[PDB]
Amino acid sequence: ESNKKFLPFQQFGRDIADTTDAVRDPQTLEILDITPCSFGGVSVITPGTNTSNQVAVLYQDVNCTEVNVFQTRAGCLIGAEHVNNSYECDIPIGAGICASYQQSIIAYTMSLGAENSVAYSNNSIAIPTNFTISVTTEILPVSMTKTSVDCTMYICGDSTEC
Amino acid sequence: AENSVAYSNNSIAIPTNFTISVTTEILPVSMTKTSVDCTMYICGDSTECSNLLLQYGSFCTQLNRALTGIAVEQDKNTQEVFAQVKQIYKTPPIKDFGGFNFSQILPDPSKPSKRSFIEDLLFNKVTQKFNGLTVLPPLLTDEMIAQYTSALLAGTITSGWTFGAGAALQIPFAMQMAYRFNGIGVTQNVLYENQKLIANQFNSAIGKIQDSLSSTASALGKLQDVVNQNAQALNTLVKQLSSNFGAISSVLNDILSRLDPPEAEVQIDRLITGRLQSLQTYVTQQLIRAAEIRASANLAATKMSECVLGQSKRVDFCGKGYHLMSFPQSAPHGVVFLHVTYVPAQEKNFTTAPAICHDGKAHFPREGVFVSNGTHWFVTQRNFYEPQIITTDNTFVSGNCDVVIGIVNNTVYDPLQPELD
Amino acid sequence: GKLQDVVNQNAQALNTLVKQLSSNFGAISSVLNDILSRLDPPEAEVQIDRLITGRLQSLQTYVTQQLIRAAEIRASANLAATKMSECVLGQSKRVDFCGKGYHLMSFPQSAPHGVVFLHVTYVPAQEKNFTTAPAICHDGKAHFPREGVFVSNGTHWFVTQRNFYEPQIITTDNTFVSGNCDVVIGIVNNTVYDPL
Ligand SMILES: *[C@@H]1O[C@H](CO)[C@@H](O[C@@H]2O[C@H](CO)[C@@H](O)[C@H](O)[C@H]2NC(C)=O)[C@H](O)[C@H]1NC(C)=O
Ligand SMILES: *[C@@H]1O[C@H](CO)[C@@H](O[C@@H]2O[C@H](CO)[C@@H](O)[C@H](O)[C@H]2NC(C)=O)[C@H](O)[C@H]1NC(C)=O
Ligand SMILES: *[C@@H]1O[C@H](CO)[C@@H](O[C@@H]2O[C@H](CO)[C@@H](O)[C@H](O)[C@H]2NC(C)=O)[C@H](O)[C@H]1NC(C)=O
Ligand SMILES: *[C@@H]1O[C@H](CO)[C@@H](O)[C@H](O)[C@H]1NC(C)=O
Ligand SMILES: *[C@@H]1O[C@H](CO)[C@@H](O)[C@H](O)[C@H]1NC(C)=O
Ligand SMILES: *[C@@H]1O[C@H](CO)[C@@H](O)[C@H](O)[C@H]1NC(C)=O
Ligand SMILES: *[C@@H]1O[C@H](CO)[C@@H](O)[C@H](O)[C@H]1NC(C)=O
Ligand SMILES: *[C@@H]1O[C@H](CO)[C@@H](O)[C@H](O)[C@H]1NC(C)=O
Ligand SMILES: *[C@@H]1O[C@H](CO)[C@@H](O)[C@H](O)[C@H]1NC(C)=O
Repeated sequence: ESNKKFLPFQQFGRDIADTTDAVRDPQTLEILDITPCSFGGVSVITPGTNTSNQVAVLYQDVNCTEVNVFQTRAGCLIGAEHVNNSYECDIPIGAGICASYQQSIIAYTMSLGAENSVAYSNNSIAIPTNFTISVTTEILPVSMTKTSVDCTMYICGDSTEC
Repeated sequence: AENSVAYSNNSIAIPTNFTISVTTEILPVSMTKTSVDCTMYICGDSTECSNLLLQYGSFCTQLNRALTGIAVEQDKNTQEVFAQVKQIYKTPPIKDFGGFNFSQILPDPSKPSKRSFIEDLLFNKVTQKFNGLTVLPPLLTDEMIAQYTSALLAGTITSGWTFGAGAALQIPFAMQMAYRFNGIGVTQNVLYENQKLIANQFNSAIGKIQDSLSSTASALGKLQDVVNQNAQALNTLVKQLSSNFGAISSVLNDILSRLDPPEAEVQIDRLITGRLQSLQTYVTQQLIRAAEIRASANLAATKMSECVLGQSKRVDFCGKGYHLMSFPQSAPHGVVFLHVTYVPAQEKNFTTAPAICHDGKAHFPREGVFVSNGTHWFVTQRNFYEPQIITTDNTFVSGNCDVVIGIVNNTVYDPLQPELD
Repeated sequence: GKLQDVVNQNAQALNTLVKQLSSNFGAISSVLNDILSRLDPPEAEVQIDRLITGRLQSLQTYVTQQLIRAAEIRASANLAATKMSECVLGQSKRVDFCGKGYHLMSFPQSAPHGVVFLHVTYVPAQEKNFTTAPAICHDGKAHFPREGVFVSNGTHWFVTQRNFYEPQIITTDNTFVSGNCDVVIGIVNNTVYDPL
């Protein structure tokens, strides 16, 4: 049933790109609404075949009443149990939720790191007494492969009349 | 405005005061993550139209892989900028920083989504799945992005910037600014003898920030353009679903209902060819636009690791002036920096000389300028007027008084001689 | 992963290009040789042009991504050209530009279609709690440190550098006098040694 108020001289209704939202019943003269049954992508979360042959299917942005069940901001999970403790992210589900395999598949709001707060007073300082020299790597790409495709041969391919 | 510097040899201008300034800088970090399934535009839930689409190779597979590539990337743009601290520091519960306020930048003990008093304005001065359209949610919610910025703030205002080297080292904020005077060539004694004035000047600068943001028509225009281009490049894409492209009608369901298969395959193929070309064009433009923000999220990561996690000698990058420190503030789809700098003011001119001829030997300053008010010569640091009597302790002797041009004959006070007598 | 990924995309966008040669594009066959002879030229030219437009439009695509992906390499090939100059051929004070720590030096080493930097840094460790003071009032005059901190173990006051604990007795050659101990908030009384 359409709550939006209409006028009697004409029947169909639409907003953008020829998408008819409402329609007028011919016989009963009743105004209805049109919204399609929800679609959406499906994402499969796996911890790797070597570890185990288990998956946690996620349905992207569905109410989960029209498809361990769990409802997230990104969608709905099937196969992951919510856990109170927060771990570092392993598989990013989305909207601040991550999953991992460790009693099969868990789903937690990831923690941002080891929380700490050292003391601070207006007349105390901390000075290091020693040092550790460390070597860290860093990788940067510089070039690609220099392919060169001639346009004539690819399109035609040995055909004079082409 | 027209200027003409009163240039003349042996004449210099040295400032006698300073004015703390806080200037905001706004950078976009990421844009909206939209994923479009190529099959639902061209066909639109039609089995008899899908078969015609697979005749076009694997175009619909690239247009799904390309958009997914520039959607995972947006979760790396946010990671590079904010996620730069191993731990999550916290401010002490008793705030006594020697005069500096910081109550407009620190998290609010108030209504949830604990943003700063400034971040509330930034999240209010800027303010869908219908047909194949999607909007994936960002991995980092604004409730956790506001905690990276809090963690960075809760450590930069309390322990210097020893984060860029490893372990956090506590140090009172009253003696942080003394360090960063030495960076810009100003003796630390200027801070301590002017601490009360400096704290009030710094506090007033922050107070005018939210006034300069809320009252002004649009300071966040850099962040608004990104939204105004994504939402506009999508309307033009959606509105292209109502164009005939040379077919009998622009809606696919009304073609299959009044045409047999052998002659409907030619009317559909005009929509398929047109709509496919009407989707490759926008995907290409998103790839170019994503690279523009990618280069902007790499500059915002550099500013976080140089202006915020240290002091930068680079000119006119961490603010217009001599950089002191920066404070990062979150944004709907970006980040805002508050550069703190010194601008010299209230300058007075004097007469100089490159050397001082005493005892037949040239004298040069160690760190300072030989300056004379008209009768007596003094030595002052180049960024602040503080005259001192010329002494062998702040000058060094190297050369003879017959090579350099411009010497003035003057006596260099020796401190050992009168103590000896 | 950075170097290996670049190889895959080049070999993925090129394999996809090759597979585009076996698509009808709305024509009667995906093989051009079997359309030239099986059909008359008057009606072959309208079916061949379907393949020509399909293949040409499928060739303009991968050129664009190759053009776009090239800019992603030159952007990353200017960081290497900058890190090689500023960090290998010198010492950089830019924080976190060439490692996590205080930069000392780096060594460049080649890699297939890339470069690898071994950033040698200086990470402080084993900190120690201390009690400090901004200045010291001796004979009514303030004494700020020339370079270092006025640290105190609890009873005695020393001067040490800011990045390594190395305590030294406070003398007139370690501190410089300016003003009197009446404006500094937090000055601590102590005696300054005179080496003369
Ligand atoms: C400073 O740093 C090292 C830690 O890296 C301290 O421990 C020494 O480490 C080296 C190599 O492992 C050993 O050869 C020493 O025997 C260790 N010294 C110990 C355990 O006392 C080192 O003590 C620290 N201080 C000095 C002066 O080196
Ligand atoms: C600047 O140095 C000389 C020393 O006498 C003076 O020259 C004037 O400089 C100002 C700009 O600073 C110019 O606008 C004037 O045209 C200059 N000539 C004058 C006033 O006759 C001046 O006294 C010094 N400026 C100050 C504030 O002391
Ligand atoms: C700091 O802790 C103790 C307490 O002062 C120091 O022990 C004395 O330090 C002074 C000079 O540092 C010596 O002259 C004394 O002989 C020490 N003993 C007494 C009873 O005063 C200790 O040396 C200090 N630590 C450091 C590294 O200097
Ligand atoms: C249309 O036909 C049905 C069946 O009798 C009945 O509701 C009525 O005759 C008509 N409906 C109207 C006038 O609303
Ligand atoms: C799912 O449906 C229920 C009831 O209609 C509602 O409470 C909940 O907010 C919905 N979740 C969504 C729209 O994500
Ligand atoms: C998990 O957290 C909720 C509240 O945050 C609490 O009610 C519940 O008891 C907790 N369960 C476990 C196993 O910790
Ligand atoms: C320094 O003192 C504070 C006060 O509790 C403490 O938190 C900190 O651990 C101390 N540092 C060391 C190395 O013990
Ligand atoms: C800091 O700024 C706020 C805002 O006006 C003010 O209320 C407060 O008195 C100032 N000082 C402290 C210690 O909070
Ligand atoms: C530091 O704080 C204490 C009380 O919190 C105060 O008495 C003192 O004046 C401040 N300054 C110094 C150098 O102790």
